[PDB]
Amino acid sequence: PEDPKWEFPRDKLTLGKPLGEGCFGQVVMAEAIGIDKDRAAKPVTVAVKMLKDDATDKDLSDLVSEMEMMKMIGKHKNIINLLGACTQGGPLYVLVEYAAKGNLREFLRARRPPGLDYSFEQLTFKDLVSCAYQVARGMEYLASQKCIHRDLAARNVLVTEDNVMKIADFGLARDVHNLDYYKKTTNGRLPVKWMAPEALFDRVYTHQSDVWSFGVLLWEIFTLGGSPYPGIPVEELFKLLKEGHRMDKPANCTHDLYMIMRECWHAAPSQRPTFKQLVEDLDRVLTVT
Ligand SMILES: COc1cc(CCc2cnc(Nc3ccc(N4CCC(N5CCN(C)CC5)CC4)c(OC)c3)nc2)cc(OC)c1
Repeated sequence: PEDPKWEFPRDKLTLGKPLGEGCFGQVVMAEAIGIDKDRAAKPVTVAVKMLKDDATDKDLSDLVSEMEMMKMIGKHKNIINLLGACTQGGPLYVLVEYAAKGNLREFLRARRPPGLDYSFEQLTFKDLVSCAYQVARGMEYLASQKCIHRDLAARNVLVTEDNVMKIADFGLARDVHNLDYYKKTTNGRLPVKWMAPEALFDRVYTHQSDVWSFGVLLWEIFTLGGSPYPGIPVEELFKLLKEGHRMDKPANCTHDLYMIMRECWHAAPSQRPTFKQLVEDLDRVLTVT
């Protein structure tokens, strides 16, 4: 179906180097001429999501679905924003802002201290708290647009040239304008190590399950992109979650942040803070630093 305000001229777009592939799409760099409606002459670097070479019928509806979620949500400094789409007379391309510094996971990994006898700017504690705050701000806006992410992890935050956090990947994102929750009812491919028990066991999704994931992102930030539950099979995760295991506090983490972290990991969804609260919380910490 047509949507002319979002539609983009195909001949103004030149596809470039791959950025990586996901579940139902692949991403490439591209040049889009006159994407900046204030400098209609000059080519802008954008990202383009399109179907993969082995794409199913469902992949196509999933990608259209993700494009609609973005149009819905609206613009925010801490969310990756929709720029346009070629939807008519050719393969679906979705045009999206390009984050120059990749995803946060690799970002953090790439700037760990090398070691005394090793090598090939530096991050500070305040930098890490800033990242957490920005993400919290974007999730706060996301939640107030009556939408659930369902895939919040360091790999799904992208970092611009200016070190701005941008939430990405509306692959599992769901509109909850109605009931204000989501029930999966079906089996699927799930980011299991980031997911709250109620979501994992009982398949119930809320802003509050997103909060749990955000807790895990916190852990990822302060370990500078550590993997939760490394090489642990799903059955063991289940066991450890049922048993009430929580992750240990990272070295680079203060007590204050570990409390905000554990707070996100209350068994009862209702006992967890909201994104709004989390912003306040991280604002305070950002201040004392
Ligand atoms: C709803 O949210 C979204 C989000 C997007 C992602 C839109 C988007 C996606 N990516 C980027 N930037 C970017 C920049 C760099 C890299 N890399 C650079 C280092 C590389 N490295 C070198 C050696 N080796 C080959 C592997 C490791 C590979 C990764 C990268 O990989 C992730 C990504 N900006 C925007 C699209 C979308 O379409 C609907 C919707």
